[PDB]
Amino acid sequence: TKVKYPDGFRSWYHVKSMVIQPGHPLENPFGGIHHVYANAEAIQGLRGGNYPDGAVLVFDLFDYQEDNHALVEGKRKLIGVMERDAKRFSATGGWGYEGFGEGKPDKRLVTDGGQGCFGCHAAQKESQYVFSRLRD
Amino acid sequence: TKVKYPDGFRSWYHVKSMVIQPGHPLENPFGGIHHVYANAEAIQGLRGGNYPDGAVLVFDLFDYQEDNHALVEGKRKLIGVMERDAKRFSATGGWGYEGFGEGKPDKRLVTDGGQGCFGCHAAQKESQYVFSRLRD
Ligand code: HEC
Ligand code: HEC
Ligand SMILES: [Zn+2]
Repeated sequence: TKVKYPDGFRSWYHVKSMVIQPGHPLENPFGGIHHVYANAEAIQGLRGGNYPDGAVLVFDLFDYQEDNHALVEGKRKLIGVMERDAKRFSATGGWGYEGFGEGKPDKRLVTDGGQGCFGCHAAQKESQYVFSRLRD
Repeated sequence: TKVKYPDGFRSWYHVKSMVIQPGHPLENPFGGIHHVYANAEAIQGLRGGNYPDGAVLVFDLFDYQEDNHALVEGKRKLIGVMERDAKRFSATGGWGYEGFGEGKPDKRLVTDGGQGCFGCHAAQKESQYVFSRLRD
């Protein structure tokens, strides 16, 4: 019933990025520069196919530093992970939700079975609970 | 002696990202959110090896829109490309420098055989003319 740490996710396909700055409603706790990654199974779902069990999406969140009209990546704050298992994660729409503090496998963050994560993602039911869109 | 368009670069390894905001010395024409990509050959150099012939680094530059203090990726502005060939690009330290307007193969931006690009990158001679560092 646990989401696997997504070993090697830094080698995966870069889906998209966004910056959430102070003053944005999601400033706590999603503030910073985030990169979304997708393994091969997740790419099948993102392209408009279906998500196979074993699809993984990673939200990779960096702190940033203000450097002379540049925002520069600082320390990693955390990763968010969605792992596809239609049966095992059926309580949260077939995705298991987990967070890892500083992206460390030993700092698991989710305490409520991912119901809190799923509460927000449920708005995206029509895109299989995934916000991110594939871009060129 | 033209740099090849780096077909499939969006499937390559994501090295790092940075935001260049208005007022930055490099705003014209590098302003926006950029993502650095490396093919397998360029990863050998970024890890501390010699960059092999065929190494390619891509600077993928997106415009952004600030919306409620989120910076949201907009349209691709351009890609910058560095292609390693010690012999064919000897005049610019063994890297060929090109830009592609909107990331399109038909929109070549470099008009001076890459001397201006090389002029700034020459400061990084000790790291084989590459600014970006591998991060985990
Ligand atoms: C809104 C109130 C949210 C809560 C709570 C959670 N997430 Fe979420 N997530 C949200 C948005 C708006 C986005 C898109 C970001 C973008 O750049 O467009 C995301 C994205 C993810 C991703 C990437 C896949 C996707 O759906 O786009 C993952 C892997 C992810 N989120 C995981 C996650 C976890 C583990 C959370 C709770 C423990 C969680 N999210 C809460 C909005 C919201
Ligand atoms: C300084 C005055 C610059 C000029 C002119 C050019 N580039 Fe450059 N480039 C510069 C910096 C500071 C960086 C690093 C950005 C980061 O996020 O740290 C870069 C990066 C690139 C990359 C990525 C590889 C790397 O060296 O880090 C490429 C592929 C690249 N630049 C290409 C490029 C081309 C094609 C240019 C002119 C035609 C060019 N650059 C000019 C600084 C400067
Ligand atoms: Zn200033």
